[PDB]
Amino acid sequence: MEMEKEFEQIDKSGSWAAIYQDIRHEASDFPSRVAKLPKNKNRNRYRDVSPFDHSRIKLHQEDNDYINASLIKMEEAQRSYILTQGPLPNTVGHFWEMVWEQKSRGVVMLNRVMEKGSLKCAQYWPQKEEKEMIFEDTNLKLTLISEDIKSYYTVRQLELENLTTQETREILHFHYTTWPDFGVPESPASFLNFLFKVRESGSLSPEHGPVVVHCSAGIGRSGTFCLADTCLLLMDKRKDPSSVDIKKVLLEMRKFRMGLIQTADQLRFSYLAVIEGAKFIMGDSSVQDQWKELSHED
Ligand SMILES: O=C(O)C(=O)Nc1sc2c(c1C(=O)O)CCNC2
Repeated sequence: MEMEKEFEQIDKSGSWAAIYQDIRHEASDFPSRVAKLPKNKNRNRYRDVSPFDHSRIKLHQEDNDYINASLIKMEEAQRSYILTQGPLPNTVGHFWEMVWEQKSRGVVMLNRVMEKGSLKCAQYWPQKEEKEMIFEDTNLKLTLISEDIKSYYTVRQLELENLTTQETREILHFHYTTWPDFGVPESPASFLNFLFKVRESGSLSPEHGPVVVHCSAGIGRSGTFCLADTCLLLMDKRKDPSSVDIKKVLLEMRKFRMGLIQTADQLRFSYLAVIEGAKFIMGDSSVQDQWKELSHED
């Protein structure tokens, strides 16, 4: 495997920071004019994280269509993702409006609400079955139907109802609860077990709208998740691990949203996760059971 030789060269020479700096230097810069309009200042969580105009998601709303969210369209892989920031208290209605309008089936949350003593995301889903949430600004009702709590992640089944039309949809919420901000998962096994649970749910299927992926900013942990999933899909289509250039894929994804992957360690972890996941792609389905056991999910 050529990425496995690349990994060893970089690791033994301690070069991860230099490689990551090269990526930052080569990454695309496109206008983000809409994000910076004064009327949108309170729709952005971080001043330095903005969607590009060309790939931003537009709300179907005539007053103000802005949400801090980007469509990542991986044409070669035939998979799309919506990456967004953790919603703010005033944007939780916009968040669910986007989910509705884009026909998403799953939401992947890679952060906790409180991290490092600060609030990184609003509580945007209900905590109890009998206490539904109503978003008066966007006319949606959200109900918790069930939750399956594991040791390091939680899966929730939510019902989203459009109060204008009375039509309902089931949304799956996949919540990774042990991935630190600016950090990496505990092991490739834990990460891959979680990714494959998302895959197996059908949420990434082309018959649904794009999956919504977020962390606090929608770039660091979110980018790591999407990079690994896309690389494994590209390897699967070709059945050729040596045709996937992880750095080129990341640069392609950065055409659609700035800043994807925020540390050299997250880049290094992306390699490890793709190298380990390749074992399943190339025909050893038993590794998936090993990942579940090493993840201590139960
Ligand atoms: O949640 C992530 O993984 C992520 O990218 N977080 C990010 S990226 C980013 C910040 C944060 C943050 O959480 O403080 C602070 C502003 N600079 C960029």
